[PDB]
Amino acid sequence: SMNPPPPETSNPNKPKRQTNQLQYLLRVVLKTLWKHQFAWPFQQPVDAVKLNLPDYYKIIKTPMDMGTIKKRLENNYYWNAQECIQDFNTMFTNCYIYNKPGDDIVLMAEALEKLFLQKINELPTEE
Ligand SMILES: CCOC(=O)CNC(=O)CN(Cc1ccc2nc(-c3cc(C)c(=O)n(C)c3)n(CC3CCOCC3)c2c1)C(=O)c1ccc(N=[N+]=N)cc1
Repeated sequence: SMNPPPPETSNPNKPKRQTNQLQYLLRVVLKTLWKHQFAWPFQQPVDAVKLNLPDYYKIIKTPMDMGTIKKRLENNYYWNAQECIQDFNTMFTNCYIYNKPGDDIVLMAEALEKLFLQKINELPTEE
């Protein structure tokens, strides 16, 4: 069950630019989900080797996790909020299409996604 290289988390030739939305995504959205009791399965890429999941990276074409998202926000990898929101959505979608609906991991994803969507509802104006 081989692990792919983790997604890129630094862009060596992108200018450093804050926005109200990117500040919000790091300091409100990521920080709130990261400290949640159910965060830990999402804080790093799925280690298919350690968890013995030979089919995980066969089924999941676009791997994503909050560890990667946190590093991307800290490294100012995202040009805008929408790329970051897409990464959260991909992470949740991966969980829902791979794991059985009645799994603990899916209830954990649903709790984090509820919190995510509530915070995105109050996303600052594009400015
Ligand atoms: C000899 C080989 O033995 C092993 O496999 C050892 N590997 C270990 O350490 C495994 N763990 C910890 C661990 C860390 C991160 C994970 N991330 C996931 C996970 C999977 C899948 C498909 C997925 O889609 N996403 C997004 C994440 N899982 C699976 C679980 C499946 C159940 O629900 C919660 C996620 C993780 C597992 C544990 O065993 C462990 C879990 C909870 C504990 N709490 N207590 N008390 C204590 C330990």
